[PDB]
Amino acid sequence: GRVTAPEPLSAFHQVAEFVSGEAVLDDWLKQKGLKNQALGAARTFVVCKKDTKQVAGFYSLATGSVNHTEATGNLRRNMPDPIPVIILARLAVDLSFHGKGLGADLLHDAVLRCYRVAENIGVRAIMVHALTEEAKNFFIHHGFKSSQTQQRTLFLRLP
Amino acid sequence: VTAPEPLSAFHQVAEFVSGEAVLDDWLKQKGLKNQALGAARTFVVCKKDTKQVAGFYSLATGSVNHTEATGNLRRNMPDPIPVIILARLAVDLSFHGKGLGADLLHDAVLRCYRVAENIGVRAIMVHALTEEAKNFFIHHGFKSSQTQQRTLFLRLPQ
Amino acid sequence: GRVTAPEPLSAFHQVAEFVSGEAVLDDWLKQKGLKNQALGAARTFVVCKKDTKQVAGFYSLATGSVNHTEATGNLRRNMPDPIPVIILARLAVDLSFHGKGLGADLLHDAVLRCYRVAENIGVRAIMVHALTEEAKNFFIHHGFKSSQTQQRTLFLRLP
Amino acid sequence: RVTAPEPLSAFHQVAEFVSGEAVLDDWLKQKGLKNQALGAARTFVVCKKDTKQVAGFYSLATGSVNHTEATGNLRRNMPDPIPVIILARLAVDLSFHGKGLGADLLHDAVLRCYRVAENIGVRAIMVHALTEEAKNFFIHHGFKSSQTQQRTLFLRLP
RNA sequence: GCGGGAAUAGCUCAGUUGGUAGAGCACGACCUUGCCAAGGUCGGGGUCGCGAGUUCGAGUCUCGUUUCCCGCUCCA
RNA sequence: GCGGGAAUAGCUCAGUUGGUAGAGCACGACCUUGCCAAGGUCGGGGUCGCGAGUUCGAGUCUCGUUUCCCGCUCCA
RNA sequence: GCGGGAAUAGCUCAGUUGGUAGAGCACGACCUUAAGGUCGGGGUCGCGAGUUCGAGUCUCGUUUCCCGCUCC
RNA sequence: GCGGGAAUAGCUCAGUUGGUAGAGCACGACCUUAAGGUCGGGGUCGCGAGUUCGAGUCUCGUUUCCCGCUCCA
Ligand SMILES: [Ca+2]
Ligand SMILES: [Ca+2]
Ligand SMILES: [Ca+2]
Ligand SMILES: [Ca+2]
Ligand SMILES: [Ca+2]
Ligand SMILES: [Ca+2]
Ligand SMILES: [Ca+2]
Ligand SMILES: [Ca+2]
Ligand SMILES: [Ca+2]
Ligand SMILES: [Ca+2]
Ligand SMILES: [Ca+2]
Ligand SMILES: [Ca+2]
Ligand SMILES: [Ca+2]
Ligand SMILES: [Ca+2]
Ligand SMILES: [Ca+2]
Ligand SMILES: [Ca+2]
Ligand SMILES: [Ca+2]
Ligand SMILES: [Ca+2]
Ligand SMILES: [Ca+2]
Ligand SMILES: [Ca+2]
Ligand SMILES: [Ca+2]
Ligand SMILES: [Ca+2]
Ligand SMILES: [Ca+2]
Ligand SMILES: [Ca+2]
Ligand SMILES: [Ca+2]
Ligand SMILES: [Ca+2]
Ligand SMILES: [Ca+2]
Ligand SMILES: [Ca+2]
Ligand SMILES: [Ca+2]
Ligand SMILES: [Ca+2]
Ligand SMILES: [Ca+2]
Ligand SMILES: [Ca+2]
Ligand SMILES: [Ca+2]
Ligand SMILES: [Ca+2]
Ligand SMILES: [Ca+2]
Ligand SMILES: [Ca+2]
Ligand SMILES: [Ca+2]
Ligand SMILES: [Ca+2]
Ligand SMILES: [Ca+2]
Ligand SMILES: [Ca+2]
Ligand SMILES: [Ca+2]
Repeated sequence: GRVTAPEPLSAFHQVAEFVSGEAVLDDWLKQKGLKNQALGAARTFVVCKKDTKQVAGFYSLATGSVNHTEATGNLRRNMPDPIPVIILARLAVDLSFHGKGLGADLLHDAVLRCYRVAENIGVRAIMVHALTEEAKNFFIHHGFKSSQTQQRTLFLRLP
Repeated sequence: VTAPEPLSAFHQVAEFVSGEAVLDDWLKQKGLKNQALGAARTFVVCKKDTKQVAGFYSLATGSVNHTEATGNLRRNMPDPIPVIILARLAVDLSFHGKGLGADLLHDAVLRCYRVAENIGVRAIMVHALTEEAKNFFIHHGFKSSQTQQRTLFLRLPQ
Repeated sequence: GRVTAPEPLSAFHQVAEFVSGEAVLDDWLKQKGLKNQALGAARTFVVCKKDTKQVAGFYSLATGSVNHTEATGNLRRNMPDPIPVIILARLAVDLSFHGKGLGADLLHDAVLRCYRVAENIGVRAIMVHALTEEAKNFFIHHGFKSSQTQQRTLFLRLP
Repeated sequence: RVTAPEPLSAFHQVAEFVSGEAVLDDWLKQKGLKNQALGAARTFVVCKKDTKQVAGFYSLATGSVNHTEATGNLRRNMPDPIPVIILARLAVDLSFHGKGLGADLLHDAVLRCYRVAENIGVRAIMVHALTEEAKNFFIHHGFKSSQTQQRTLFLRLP
């Protein structure tokens, strides 16, 4: 049983029953996702359970900057300071749907959206802070490369 | 002039002059290189039926801390605040007064609205290079920071 | 099973019952071992089943020389031509005793004997002709190093 | 009169050695000790009664000779090549000629070769005679010249 | 932009010297009793990134070009 | 003997323009629900062979010295 | 491994159809003008067995050395 | 989210014990040297409802904007 294609979070999605195992991700979804969509703090995208409005996973994007000091030499080569980036702020899949490949589908939609964004505005890389080791390996397998200074911070270059 | 289009190796930037040399040399030296590195997106309007650039603006993702941000900008916001930086905006002196600067800024602001549908963006932010530049941006809605007086913001009505 | 320490082949040792899996080696023992010991073509040393004359393993030594062309530059540095060597001509273990580590013990006795001999007469290295590739790996594992020309010819320099 | 044979070392004084054959003497002085270290030869010297001045020496090294240069006596029922010990060097300082020192050196060498042939296959001792005096000397002590190379002689070991 | 390093088999690499193409893993087949695991062998796959040059001879030396990596430079 | 190269963690190795040390394997602990083989993580681990010298500052440059390697030379 | 030869005086060798072991050299001595010659001594025929009236000699076995070929 | 403020003429604002809607700037004509002066025009008091004899004013609901704090490992 798969799920729908990603769609912007709205006031109609039921997020109350969402649990990812990571308290920060779940609490963020339930408390601030929609409010931020209104506030311009982030853009959230959800996939729902087949033919429901119950969210099975989500990712959130926001513009960002990384200082040269906290960036790897590869990233900062011939770049302004700070370096322009897009922050993959949140990426979480309900535990009930782990293994069905929802995280990989979400990350794929996110990367595509970041490409489309980069056509219009300067973006050196996508940046994520992995919350767990499972998360780090997830991102490393899908092309991301950990930092040298902060080893749980990963980047993916776009061009 | 032409309608806005991405910078490419084909645009004539060698004779571009805006009165701020930093902007002109930025165009000529880094516009395209940054286009390649993903440090900025530059858009130019040209002298009709030429590849001669008459004006441009550059966009880049960014963030501003709550301390350098106005309270309207940081209201109920994470830290830092996600923004799009109007990194560069210049018009050749040959085209001053025709209202081209406002057209450039407008195209840029629209592009940021379209972007804000896909990614979190609280405001457009610019570092005004002169007092004229600061006044221009204030005339088009921007509001100076309280801390840094040449940093101005323009909020995006979602 | 358990065997005595190595001793010269003689007319008292039962070599008719030797089987090692290698037909050349077994036929060599049975046909030429004792006569060559008499003729000085080789010196053979055997280990027997403690309290038997049944040969469980043997090695045969004989002087030799190798030309600069088949010698590695390490071997030939500042050396006459040919190079003086001692030839590990034969080394085989009876099938009843494989796995008991007897081949390595024999090789150890042989190397010791060559050291004692090099005390009296110039010897640059021990040289052996590996009969199998497994044998080559055995000798490489115990310190031997293949030549550049023939990889089944291996040397061991003496201290 | 001299000491009993002993291995060459950095302590033996060989600069004053003269045997009449310059090749042998220069070999002693230039290569004896280095070859002792390299495993190219094992050298043994007899000294001048409580000195480190060498009066004579012989050098041994393993070797093999092909059947073509072997006498039929040497190759009878033998592999090819034939394993031998090479008496590479044997020389007496002229100051001790006639005293029978060469025979004593050869005898010590032959004994050492017996003791070696106990441990490793050795068909014969082989020497390359440099002069006719030398060839006849080796022939007098039992050696037998080759059929092909007339300056190469063999001595079989019982 | 300046400097340095890299590019050799599907992957990871070795190749000091200017002198016949390499190893481990992967793949096809075979060997060990008929399958076969471990060990071994055979085979496919390389204009040694590409191109030009010196030499009797180039992975090796020379030059041009492509790409990647690492340090520094830098646009608030 | 002439020439070239090397020595950096228990092992195999990187280390840039002279600006205060790193990787893989190995080791101790943890994850794998626990334990266990594989995999992943965290962590500890160096007079950069030795000595001297230059320098504000040495893994880096100079010299000496110990050891090893590669090419050539060479004693039928 | 196959094949062939040798063993007799200190040395080199002879010893036909089986009948006490021969010649030169060498060695000791002598003759005279170191040489040549003469004189003198030494075997038991590698070993063992057998045939024979009788064996250096023939039969068989064996020891040692040598030569050609074979060969890992 | 907690707290505070704003909305009345084109603009800046007043209209406190609740009574046809007020001043300045600005706008049109005119006086004179385009500033000053004179004259003239413009609302329906953010919206809706309620109390009141009567609501710009009081009560409640609501719309938009603004300020301070809070905040997203
Ligand atoms: Ca659930
Ligand atoms: Ca112009
Ligand atoms: Ca058996
Ligand atoms: Ca002298
Ligand atoms: Ca470069
Ligand atoms: Ca590759
Ligand atoms: Ca390489
Ligand atoms: Ca080569
Ligand atoms: Ca078969
Ligand atoms: Ca192949
Ligand atoms: Ca090809
Ligand atoms: Ca090429
Ligand atoms: Ca390639
Ligand atoms: Ca190619
Ligand atoms: Ca040519
Ligand atoms: Ca080549
Ligand atoms: Ca190049
Ligand atoms: Ca080491
Ligand atoms: Ca190194
Ligand atoms: Ca340092
Ligand atoms: Ca020092
Ligand atoms: Ca450094
Ligand atoms: Ca040095
Ligand atoms: Ca015979
Ligand atoms: Ca006799
Ligand atoms: Ca005789
Ligand atoms: Ca005869
Ligand atoms: Ca006479
Ligand atoms: Ca007589
Ligand atoms: Ca007798
Ligand atoms: Ca008779
Ligand atoms: Ca409020
Ligand atoms: Ca109004
Ligand atoms: Ca107003
Ligand atoms: Ca007011
Ligand atoms: Ca009223
Ligand atoms: Ca006016
Ligand atoms: Ca007035
Ligand atoms: Ca109204
Ligand atoms: Ca009423
Ligand atoms: Ca109210």
